[PDB]
Amino acid sequence: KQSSAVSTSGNLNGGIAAGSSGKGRGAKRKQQDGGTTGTTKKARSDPLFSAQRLPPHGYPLEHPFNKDGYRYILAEPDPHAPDPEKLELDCWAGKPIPGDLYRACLYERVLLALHDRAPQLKISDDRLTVVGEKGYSMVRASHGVRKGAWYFEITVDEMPPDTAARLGWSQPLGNLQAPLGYDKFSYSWRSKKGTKFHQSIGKHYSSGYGQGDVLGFYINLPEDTETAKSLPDTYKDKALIKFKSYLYFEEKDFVDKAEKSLKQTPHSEIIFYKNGVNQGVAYKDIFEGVYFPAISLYKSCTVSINFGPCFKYPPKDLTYRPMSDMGWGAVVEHTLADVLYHVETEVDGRRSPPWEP
DNA sequence: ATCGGATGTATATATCTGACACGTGCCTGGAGACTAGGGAGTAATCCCCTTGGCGGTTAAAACGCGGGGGACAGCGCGTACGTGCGTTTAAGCGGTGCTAGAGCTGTCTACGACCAATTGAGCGGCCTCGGCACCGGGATTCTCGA
Repeated sequence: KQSSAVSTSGNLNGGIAAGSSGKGRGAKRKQQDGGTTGTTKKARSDPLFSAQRLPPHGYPLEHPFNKDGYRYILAEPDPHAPDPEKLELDCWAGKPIPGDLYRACLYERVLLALHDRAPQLKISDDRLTVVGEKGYSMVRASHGVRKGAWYFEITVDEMPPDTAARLGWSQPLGNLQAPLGYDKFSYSWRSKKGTKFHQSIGKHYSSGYGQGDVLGFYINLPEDTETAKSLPDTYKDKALIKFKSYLYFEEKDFVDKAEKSLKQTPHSEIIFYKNGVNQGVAYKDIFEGVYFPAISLYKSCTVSINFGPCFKYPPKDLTYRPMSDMGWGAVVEHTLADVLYHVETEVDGRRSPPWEP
């Protein structure tokens, strides 16, 4: 309400368009020894310190979850995107590409991302179950599908009568306080009777659900060709912030789409299984945009997502991919995204192979 | 009110050990058994202190009633005291060495223990009377407004 000037918080200011290329002037270059963060190349220890795990569900206490179309991710220093070699005779040959950052994820495996949960959403990493207290809420996994066919599961550990979880997929723009299907960008199942919920509309084109159901979830979206028919460029936003005691990265998320025309992604579908037994097709009409597996809680619902290598009734398809596979695929993809952005800003020129892949 | 840095503190680790849990052979206090006396326990009696009540009095308590006096809150300053860092200093380890004095045993003896015979120092009880307590009144001195 003042002017096109300094950011809304004096805690950290990013370089405005008039202060272009202003890197986040957060912590000073003068660091303390510390000792705990003095890991070297000879030691074998994961620098991403996961919090203490507790059998009772807990809350991430100092994480400002996504809002206003503003995505929030973990940050690590990464003082140099590694390009160190011998001192070449030409002192103007190589570029260090000092991004001084990375999207390192606080996860041993592809799990339910804590960055995209509601403040009323509790997790227990003993089974990575998710639970709530009042009404409905939504959580999502770490990964997100953009093409191909894949598959995961949800295991339900507690379903009292006043406890009805919902399980399915949701694109970004999905308000994580809504019950996973209240908008047109989410398609789920209600875990009282198998009922497909989308646009808050319930449809009985489905089988029946059981209290101890280990439910399999198969979903096939077309390649990014039929998804976009154009450039699927991924120019990323990256902003450095130093929240109360830790460094984090902000990126710009998508905006609420007013899409009211139906253009289904070609040959995309969703299939639901009960313990591998085909519960049937859920949604053939699938809108564009990346999707991610999501779970909605009612009052005190206990469910958990699960990947493929520890499966119970897996499909024997050679094309579908477990949660972990697409997870590390997207992780490596965002690594290359950081690489390319630091290249763009740091070294003149860019170049990519024969487009098709 | 927050964050960053400094610093101080709780933790895991490793090993060293010397207290310490453990077991012995040997000692004597504890148990076991037996005898006596007599402290203690019971009971009937007496006394007599206490606990109870009753009526009259007022000094005392209840209660009220200003109101000056200080409890208290605040406010300035400043001096004395925490602090961190200097400095130097005896404190502690430890180990040595001598023995003065605890600390033990073996007498033997004076010394109460104890009992018995004796009684007069002392104690309950009974007059008694004089400092003492009370009272009334006069004179003295503190105190609160000039």
